[PDB]
Amino acid sequence: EDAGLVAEAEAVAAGWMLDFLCLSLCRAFRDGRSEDFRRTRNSAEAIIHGLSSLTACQLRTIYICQFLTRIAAGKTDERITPLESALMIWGSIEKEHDKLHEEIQNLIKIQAIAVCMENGNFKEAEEVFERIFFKSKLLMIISQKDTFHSFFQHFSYNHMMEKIKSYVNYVLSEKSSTFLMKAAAKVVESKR
Amino acid sequence: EDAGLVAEAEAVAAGWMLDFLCLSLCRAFRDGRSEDFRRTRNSAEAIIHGLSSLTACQLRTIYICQFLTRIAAGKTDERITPLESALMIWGSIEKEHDKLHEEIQNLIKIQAIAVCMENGNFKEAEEVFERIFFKSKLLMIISQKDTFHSFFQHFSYNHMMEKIKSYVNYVLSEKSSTFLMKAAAKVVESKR
Ligand SMILES: O=C(NC1CC1)c1cnn2cccnc12
Ligand SMILES: O=C(NC1CC1)c1cnn2cccnc12
Repeated sequence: EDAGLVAEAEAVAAGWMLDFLCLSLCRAFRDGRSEDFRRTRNSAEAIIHGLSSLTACQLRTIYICQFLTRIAAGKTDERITPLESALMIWGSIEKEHDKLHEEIQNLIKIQAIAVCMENGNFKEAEEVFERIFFKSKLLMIISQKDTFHSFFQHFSYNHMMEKIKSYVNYVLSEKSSTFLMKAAAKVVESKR
Repeated sequence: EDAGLVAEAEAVAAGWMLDFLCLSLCRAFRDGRSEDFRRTRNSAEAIIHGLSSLTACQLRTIYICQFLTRIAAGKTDERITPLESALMIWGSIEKEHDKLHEEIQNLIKIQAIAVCMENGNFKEAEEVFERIFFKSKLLMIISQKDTFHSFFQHFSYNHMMEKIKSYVNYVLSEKSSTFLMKAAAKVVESKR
Protein backbone atom coordinates (compact mmCIF):
# COMPACT_ATOMS: atom_id res chain seq x y z
CA GLU A 1 0.00 0.00 0.00
CA ASP A 2 1.08 3.61 -0.66
CA ALA A 3 1.41 5.49 2.66
CA GLY A 4 0.94 8.82 0.83
CA LEU A 5 -2.34 7.83 -0.90
CA VAL A 6 -3.69 6.29 2.35
CA ALA A 7 -2.85 9.57 4.21
CA GLU A 8 -4.54 11.58 1.42
CA ALA A 9 -7.71 9.42 1.78
CA GLU A 10 -7.64 10.12 5.54
CA ALA A 11 -7.36 13.88 4.81
CA VAL A 12 -10.41 13.80 2.48
CA ALA A 13 -12.40 11.85 5.10
CA ALA A 14 -11.38 14.33 7.85
CA GLY A 15 -12.72 17.16 5.60
CA TRP A 16 -16.03 15.25 5.26
CA MET A 17 -16.25 14.63 9.03
CA LEU A 18 -15.57 18.37 9.64
CA ASP A 19 -18.52 19.49 7.50
CA PHE A 20 -20.79 16.81 9.02
CA LEU A 21 -19.90 17.85 12.58
CA CYS A 22 -20.37 21.56 11.76
CA LEU A 23 -23.86 20.82 10.34
CA SER A 24 -24.64 18.72 13.45
CA LEU A 25 -23.27 21.46 15.78
CA CYS A 26 -25.49 24.06 14.01
CA ARG A 27 -28.64 21.91 14.46
CA ALA A 28 -28.00 21.24 18.19
CA PHE A 29 -27.34 24.99 18.72
CA ARG A 30 -30.59 25.86 16.85
CA ASP A 31 -32.64 23.24 18.76
CA GLY A 32 -31.16 24.05 22.21
CA ARG A 33 -29.87 20.46 22.65
CA SER A 34 -27.00 21.41 25.08
CA GLU A 35 -25.62 17.92 25.68
CA ASP A 36 -25.72 17.05 21.97
CA PHE A 37 -23.98 20.41 21.27
CA ARG A 38 -21.29 19.59 23.88
CA ARG A 39 -20.66 16.10 22.39
CA THR A 40 -20.53 17.33 18.78
CA ARG A 41 -18.19 20.16 19.85
CA ASN A 42 -15.84 17.59 21.46
CA SER A 43 -15.91 15.49 18.25
CA ALA A 44 -15.31 18.51 15.94
CA GLU A 45 -12.44 19.63 18.22
CA ALA A 46 -10.78 16.18 18.01
CA ILE A 47 -11.34 15.90 14.19
CA ILE A 48 -9.89 19.42 13.64
CA HIS A 49 -6.64 18.33 15.45
CA GLY A 50 -6.24 15.67 12.76
CA LEU A 51 -5.95 18.30 10.00
CA SER A 52 -2.74 20.38 9.51
CA SER A 53 -3.51 22.28 6.28
CA LEU A 54 -6.94 23.85 5.74
CA THR A 55 -8.56 25.49 2.71
CA ALA A 56 -10.28 28.94 2.98
CA CYS A 57 -13.68 27.13 3.19
CA GLN A 58 -12.38 24.80 5.95
CA LEU A 59 -10.98 27.75 7.99
CA ARG A 60 -14.41 29.41 7.73
CA THR A 61 -15.98 26.12 9.00
CA ILE A 62 -13.67 25.75 12.06
CA TYR A 63 -14.14 29.46 13.02
CA ILE A 64 -17.94 29.04 12.92
CA CYS A 65 -17.59 26.02 15.26
CA GLN A 66 -15.31 28.03 17.63
CA PHE A 67 -17.74 30.99 17.54
CA LEU A 68 -20.84 28.91 18.38
CA THR A 69 -18.83 27.16 21.18
CA ARG A 70 -18.06 30.51 22.89
CA ILE A 71 -21.68 31.70 22.40
CA ALA A 72 -22.94 28.45 24.03
CA ALA A 73 -20.62 29.08 27.02
CA GLY A 74 -21.72 32.77 27.22
CA LYS A 75 -23.39 32.45 30.63
CA THR A 76 -20.79 29.88 31.93
CA ASP A 77 -6.40 29.78 28.43
CA GLU A 78 -7.23 33.55 28.14
CA ARG A 79 -8.25 36.29 30.62
CA ILE A 80 -11.42 37.40 28.78
CA THR A 81 -14.98 35.98 29.05
CA PRO A 82 -16.48 33.53 26.45
CA LEU A 83 -18.69 36.28 24.84
CA GLU A 84 -15.64 38.57 24.43
CA SER A 85 -13.82 35.62 22.78
CA ALA A 86 -16.87 35.04 20.45
CA LEU A 87 -16.66 38.78 19.53
CA MET A 88 -12.98 38.40 18.49
CA ILE A 89 -13.80 35.39 16.28
CA TRP A 90 -16.86 37.12 14.78
CA GLY A 91 -14.84 40.17 13.73
CA SER A 92 -12.14 38.11 12.00
CA ILE A 93 -14.10 35.41 10.05
CA GLU A 94 -13.90 35.87 6.25
CA LYS A 95 -17.55 36.89 5.82
CA GLU A 96 -19.66 39.90 4.68
CA HIS A 97 -20.11 42.69 7.23
CA ASP A 98 -23.81 43.06 6.35
CA LYS A 99 -26.80 44.34 8.49
CA LEU A 100 -27.07 40.94 10.29
CA HIS A 101 -23.30 40.91 11.03
CA GLU A 102 -23.46 44.35 12.70
CA GLU A 103 -26.63 43.33 14.63
CA ILE A 104 -24.98 40.16 16.00
CA GLN A 105 -21.78 42.10 16.79
CA ASN A 106 -23.59 44.82 18.80
CA LEU A 107 -25.77 42.28 20.64
CA ILE A 108 -22.67 40.26 21.71
CA LYS A 109 -20.84 43.45 22.84
CA ILE A 110 -23.76 44.40 25.17
CA GLN A 111 -24.52 40.85 26.31
CA ALA A 112 -20.83 40.35 27.30
CA ILE A 113 -21.45 43.07 29.96
CA ALA A 114 -25.08 42.03 30.80
CA VAL A 115 -24.25 38.34 31.54
CA CYS A 116 -21.75 39.54 34.23
CA MET A 117 -24.46 41.70 35.84
CA GLU A 118 -26.94 38.77 35.65
CA ASN A 119 -24.38 36.60 37.58
CA GLY A 120 -23.89 39.42 40.16
CA ASN A 121 -20.25 40.15 39.24
CA PHE A 122 -20.40 43.88 38.63
CA LYS A 123 -16.64 44.48 38.99
CA GLU A 124 -16.26 41.96 36.10
CA ALA A 125 -19.01 43.79 34.14
CA GLU A 126 -16.93 47.03 34.38
CA GLU A 127 -13.76 45.13 33.40
CA VAL A 128 -15.52 43.65 30.32
CA PHE A 129 -16.89 47.13 29.47
CA GLU A 130 -13.36 48.62 29.66
CA ARG A 131 -11.89 45.92 27.33
CA ILE A 132 -14.68 46.36 24.69
CA PHE A 133 -15.29 50.12 24.95
CA PHE A 134 -23.37 56.43 25.07
CA LYS A 135 -20.22 54.99 26.75
CA SER A 136 -20.75 57.16 29.87
CA LYS A 137 -24.43 56.12 30.03
CA LEU A 138 -23.62 52.40 29.62
CA LEU A 139 -20.97 52.80 32.38
CA MET A 140 -23.64 54.46 34.63
CA ILE A 141 -26.09 51.55 34.22
CA ILE A 142 -23.35 49.07 35.35
CA SER A 143 -22.42 51.42 38.25
CA GLN A 144 -26.10 51.59 39.37
CA LYS A 145 -26.59 47.80 38.82
CA ASP A 146 -29.56 48.61 36.49
CA THR A 147 -29.54 45.08 34.98
CA PHE A 148 -33.14 45.54 33.74
CA HIS A 149 -32.63 48.98 32.06
CA SER A 150 -34.73 49.26 28.88
CA PHE A 151 -31.40 49.32 26.93
CA PHE A 152 -30.61 45.78 28.19
CA GLN A 153 -34.17 44.67 27.39
CA HIS A 154 -33.81 45.83 23.75
CA PHE A 155 -30.27 44.28 23.53
CA SER A 156 -31.24 41.10 25.41
CA TYR A 157 -29.76 37.56 25.55
CA ASN A 158 -32.87 36.22 23.77
CA HIS A 159 -32.49 38.83 20.97
CA MET A 160 -28.78 37.93 20.68
CA MET A 161 -29.62 34.19 20.44
CA GLU A 162 -32.44 34.76 17.89
CA LYS A 163 -30.15 36.81 15.59
CA ILE A 164 -27.32 34.24 15.89
CA LYS A 165 -29.85 31.44 15.16
CA SER A 166 -30.95 33.24 11.92
CA TYR A 167 -27.26 33.29 10.86
CA VAL A 168 -26.91 29.58 11.81
CA ASN A 169 -29.84 28.79 9.48
CA TYR A 170 -27.89 30.19 6.48
CA VAL A 171 -24.83 28.04 7.44
CA LEU A 172 -27.15 25.04 7.94
CA SER A 173 -28.75 25.54 4.46
CA GLU A 174 -25.29 25.94 2.86
CA LYS A 175 -23.93 22.70 4.44
CA SER A 176 -27.15 20.61 4.26
CA SER A 177 -25.92 18.97 1.01
CA THR A 178 -22.38 17.99 2.20
CA PHE A 179 -21.21 14.41 1.32
CA LEU A 180 -21.44 12.65 4.72
CA MET A 181 -24.97 13.83 5.73
CA LYS A 182 -26.35 13.40 2.19
CA ALA A 183 -25.05 9.79 2.09
CA ALA A 184 -26.43 9.07 5.60
CA ALA A 185 -29.92 10.51 4.88
CA LYS A 186 -30.14 8.25 1.76
CA VAL A 187 -29.50 5.15 3.92
CA VAL A 188 -32.11 6.24 6.51
CA GLU A 189 -34.78 6.98 3.83
CA SER A 190 -34.10 3.62 2.09
CA LYS A 191 -34.99 1.70 5.31
CA ARG A 192 -38.42 3.49 5.46
CA GLU B 1 -37.51 18.59 8.81
CA ASP B 2 -38.06 15.40 10.85
CA ALA B 3 -35.89 15.49 14.00
CA GLY B 4 -36.04 11.68 14.22
CA LEU B 5 -34.81 11.05 10.65
CA VAL B 6 -32.05 13.70 11.04
CA ALA B 7 -30.91 11.98 14.31
CA GLU B 8 -30.98 8.57 12.53
CA ALA B 9 -28.76 9.99 9.72
CA GLU B 10 -26.34 11.25 12.41
CA ALA B 11 -26.30 7.75 13.98
CA VAL B 12 -25.44 6.09 10.62
CA ALA B 13 -22.66 8.66 10.03
CA ALA B 14 -21.27 8.09 13.56
CA GLY B 15 -21.11 4.33 12.73
CA TRP B 16 -19.17 5.16 9.53
CA MET B 17 -16.78 7.50 11.40
CA LEU B 18 -16.20 4.74 14.03
CA ASP B 19 -15.08 2.19 11.43
CA PHE B 20 -12.92 4.79 9.65
CA LEU B 21 -11.18 5.81 12.88
CA CYS B 22 -10.63 2.16 13.90
CA LEU B 23 -9.00 1.44 10.51
CA SER B 24 -6.87 4.60 10.90
CA LEU B 25 -5.95 3.66 14.51
CA CYS B 26 -4.87 0.17 13.33
CA ARG B 27 -2.60 1.62 10.59
CA ALA B 28 -0.90 4.15 12.94
CA PHE B 29 -0.36 1.34 15.51
CA ARG B 30 1.11 -0.93 12.78
CA ASP B 31 3.37 1.85 11.38
CA GLY B 32 4.54 3.13 14.81
CA ARG B 33 3.15 6.64 14.12
CA SER B 34 2.66 7.57 17.85
CA GLU B 35 1.32 11.09 17.37
CA ASP B 36 -1.07 10.00 14.61
CA PHE B 37 -2.20 7.12 16.91
CA ARG B 38 -2.78 9.61 19.78
CA ARG B 39 -4.84 11.96 17.55
CA THR B 40 -6.95 9.17 16.03
CA ARG B 41 -7.53 7.73 19.52
CA ASN B 42 -8.80 11.15 20.71
CA SER B 43 -11.14 11.35 17.67
CA ALA B 44 -12.47 7.76 18.11
CA GLU B 45 -13.01 8.48 21.84
CA ALA B 46 -15.06 11.62 21.05
CA ILE B 47 -17.06 9.87 18.23
CA ILE B 48 -17.84 6.88 20.52
CA HIS B 49 -19.40 9.32 23.11
CA GLY B 50 -21.87 10.34 20.41
CA LEU B 51 -23.31 6.80 20.19
CA SER B 52 -25.66 5.40 22.91
CA SER B 53 -26.72 2.05 21.39
CA LEU B 54 -24.16 -0.20 19.70
CA THR B 55 -24.49 -3.39 17.64
CA ALA B 56 -22.37 -6.51 18.43
CA CYS B 57 -19.99 -5.51 15.56
CA GLN B 58 -19.71 -1.93 16.91
CA LEU B 59 -18.95 -3.17 20.47
CA ARG B 60 -16.19 -5.36 19.00
CA THR B 61 -14.82 -2.24 17.19
CA ILE B 62 -14.76 0.01 20.31
CA TYR B 63 -13.10 -2.76 22.42
CA ILE B 64 -10.34 -3.17 19.80
CA CYS B 65 -9.73 0.61 19.96
CA GLN B 66 -9.61 0.49 23.81
CA PHE B 67 -7.26 -2.53 23.70
CA LEU B 68 -4.77 -0.94 21.27
CA THR B 69 -4.89 2.31 23.36
CA ARG B 70 -3.78 0.44 26.53
CA ILE B 71 -1.11 -1.50 24.56
CA ALA B 72 0.25 1.83 23.19
CA ALA B 73 0.46 3.20 26.77
CA GLY B 74 2.12 -0.06 28.01
CA LYS B 75 5.45 1.58 28.91
CA THR B 76 3.79 4.89 30.05
CA ASP B 77 -9.34 5.98 36.81
CA GLU B 78 -8.18 2.48 37.96
CA ARG B 79 -5.34 1.16 40.18
CA ILE B 80 -3.87 -1.27 37.64
CA THR B 81 -1.27 -0.61 34.89
CA PRO B 82 -2.20 -0.09 31.17
CA LEU B 83 -1.01 -3.63 30.16
CA GLU B 84 -3.14 -5.20 32.93
CA SER B 85 -6.11 -3.16 31.60
CA ALA B 86 -5.35 -4.39 28.00
CA LEU B 87 -5.37 -7.98 29.41
CA MET B 88 -8.89 -7.47 30.87
CA ILE B 89 -10.21 -6.15 27.53
CA TRP B 90 -8.49 -8.93 25.56
CA GLY B 91 -10.10 -11.66 27.67
CA SER B 92 -13.61 -10.24 27.29
CA ILE B 93 -13.85 -9.28 23.55
CA GLU B 94 -16.28 -11.49 21.57
CA LYS B 95 -13.57 -13.26 19.54
CA GLU B 96 -12.11 -16.78 19.01
CA HIS B 97 -9.66 -17.99 21.66
CA ASP B 98 -7.31 -19.43 19.00
CA LYS B 99 -3.47 -20.04 19.08
CA LEU B 100 -2.79 -16.31 18.35
CA HIS B 101 -5.20 -15.22 21.13
CA GLU B 102 -3.39 -17.36 23.73
CA GLU B 103 0.02 -16.14 22.45
CA ILE B 104 -0.98 -12.45 22.75
CA GLN B 105 -2.56 -13.11 26.18
CA ASN B 106 0.59 -14.79 27.61
CA LEU B 107 2.90 -12.13 26.13
CA ILE B 108 0.83 -9.30 27.73
CA LYS B 109 0.74 -11.12 31.12
CA ILE B 110 4.59 -11.34 31.19
CA GLN B 111 5.21 -7.90 29.68
CA ALA B 112 2.92 -6.30 32.33
CA ILE B 113 5.56 -7.42 34.90
CA ALA B 114 8.64 -6.81 32.65
CA VAL B 115 7.78 -3.15 31.81
CA CYS B 116 7.78 -2.38 35.60
CA MET B 117 11.25 -3.94 35.96
CA GLU B 118 12.46 -2.02 32.86
CA ASN B 119 11.30 1.26 34.58
CA GLY B 120 13.06 0.22 37.83
CA ASN B 121 9.86 -0.16 39.89
CA PHE B 122 10.30 -3.66 41.25
CA LYS B 123 7.79 -3.29 44.10
CA GLU B 124 5.22 -2.49 41.34
CA ALA B 125 6.43 -5.52 39.33
CA GLU B 126 5.62 -7.77 42.36
CA GLU B 127 2.24 -6.03 42.80
CA VAL B 128 1.39 -6.62 39.10
CA PHE B 129 2.56 -10.26 39.43
CA GLU B 130 0.27 -10.76 42.46
CA ARG B 131 -2.80 -9.33 40.64
CA ILE B 132 -2.23 -11.52 37.50
CA PHE B 133 -0.91 -14.71 39.12
CA PHE B 134 6.51 -21.55 37.27
CA LYS B 135 4.89 -18.90 39.55
CA SER B 136 7.64 -19.33 42.19
CA LYS B 137 10.34 -19.05 39.49
CA LEU B 138 8.76 -15.94 37.92
CA LEU B 139 8.54 -14.42 41.45
CA MET B 140 12.28 -15.24 41.98
CA ILE B 141 13.34 -13.42 38.78
CA ILE B 142 11.49 -10.24 39.96
CA SER B 143 13.03 -10.64 43.46
CA GLN B 144 16.56 -10.93 41.95
CA LYS B 145 15.87 -8.08 39.45
CA ASP B 146 16.83 -10.46 36.57
CA THR B 147 15.21 -8.20 33.93
CA PHE B 148 17.26 -9.88 31.16
CA HIS B 149 16.49 -13.53 32.13
CA SER B 150 16.15 -15.73 29.03
CA PHE B 151 12.42 -16.11 29.94
CA PHE B 152 11.94 -12.33 29.46
CA GLN B 153 13.94 -12.45 26.21
CA HIS B 154 11.62 -15.15 24.78
CA PHE B 155 8.50 -13.27 26.08
CA SER B 156 9.81 -9.82 25.07
CA TYR B 157 8.10 -6.47 24.34
CA ASN B 158 9.10 -6.79 20.67
CA HIS B 159 7.57 -10.31 20.47
CA MET B 160 4.40 -8.99 22.16
CA MET B 161 4.18 -6.08 19.65
CA GLU B 162 4.85 -8.35 16.62
CA LYS B 163 2.06 -10.79 17.65
CA ILE B 164 -0.39 -7.92 18.33
CA LYS B 165 0.56 -6.37 14.94
CA SER B 166 -0.28 -9.69 13.16
CA TYR B 167 -3.74 -9.56 14.83
CA VAL B 168 -4.12 -5.87 13.81
CA ASN B 169 -3.49 -6.90 10.17
CA TYR B 170 -6.57 -9.19 10.24
CA VAL B 171 -8.70 -6.31 11.68
CA LEU B 172 -7.20 -3.95 9.06
CA SER B 173 -8.04 -6.38 6.19
CA GLU B 174 -11.60 -6.86 7.56
CA LYS B 175 -12.26 -3.07 7.78
CA SER B 176 -10.32 -1.99 4.64
CA SER B 177 -13.58 -1.95 2.62
CA THR B 178 -15.72 0.13 5.06
CA PHE B 179 -17.84 2.97 3.51
CA LEU B 180 -15.88 6.09 4.57
CA MET B 181 -12.35 4.91 3.57
CA LYS B 182 -13.58 3.28 0.34
CA ALA B 183 -15.31 6.56 -0.68
CA ALA B 184 -12.22 8.63 0.25
CA ALA B 185 -9.74 6.38 -1.65
CA LYS B 186 -11.93 6.74 -4.80
CA VAL B 187 -11.67 10.56 -4.61
CA VAL B 188 -7.87 10.41 -4.11
CA GLU B 189 -7.37 7.96 -7.04
CA SER B 190 -9.60 10.09 -9.33
CA LYS B 191 -7.29 13.14 -8.85
CA ARG B 192 -4.25 11.04 -10.02
O1 LIG C 1 -13.42 25.96 20.21
C1 LIG C 1 -13.60 24.81 20.63
N1 LIG C 1 -13.95 23.80 19.83
C2 LIG C 1 -14.21 24.00 18.42
C3 LIG C 1 -14.45 22.80 17.57
C4 LIG C 1 -15.59 23.67 17.97
C5 LIG C 1 -13.45 24.50 22.05
C6 LIG C 1 -13.14 25.39 23.09
N2 LIG C 1 -13.18 24.77 24.27
N3 LIG C 1 -13.48 23.47 24.00
C7 LIG C 1 -13.58 22.43 24.90
C8 LIG C 1 -13.88 21.22 24.40
C9 LIG C 1 -14.10 21.08 23.02
N4 LIG C 1 -13.96 22.06 22.16
C10 LIG C 1 -13.66 23.27 22.65
O1 LIG D 1 -9.84 3.88 25.55
C1 LIG D 1 -9.66 5.02 25.13
N1 LIG D 1 -10.08 5.43 23.93
C2 LIG D 1 -10.72 4.52 23.00
C3 LIG D 1 -11.29 5.08 21.74
C4 LIG D 1 -10.01 4.32 21.71
C5 LIG D 1 -8.94 6.02 25.94
C6 LIG D 1 -8.37 5.83 27.20
N2 LIG D 1 -7.72 6.92 27.60
N3 LIG D 1 -7.91 7.84 26.61
C7 LIG D 1 -7.47 9.15 26.58
C8 LIG D 1 -7.78 9.88 25.49
C9 LIG D 1 -8.49 9.28 24.45
N4 LIG D 1 -8.95 8.05 24.49
C10 LIG D 1 -8.64 7.32 25.57
